[PDB]
Amino acid sequence: SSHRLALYRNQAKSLLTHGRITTTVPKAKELRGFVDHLIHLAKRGDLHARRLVLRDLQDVKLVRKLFDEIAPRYRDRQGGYTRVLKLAERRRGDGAPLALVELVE
Repeated sequence: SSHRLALYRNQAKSLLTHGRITTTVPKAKELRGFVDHLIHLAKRGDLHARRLVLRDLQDVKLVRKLFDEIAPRYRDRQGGYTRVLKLAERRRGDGAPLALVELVE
């Protein structure tokens, strides 16, 4: 719950900064949904959207980036802003299969 959102926020930060992230397949799916959700509000780009995005992402510089940088770039697409690609690689320990998450473009 609060543990998940903390993760999402951490993952989304790195994703918007470097452009890609790698995690487990499940965590990758959950993340893609969270980010698509944030970009949607950024595209709606209003007083209330900016409020909800910040409450979700506890980082101003990023919320700022989303609205005036990432959002404009996806004004043509209407969803599926994030791409998830399953790897042939599995993490060490449990062997859970990995997946690479990145912004479509």
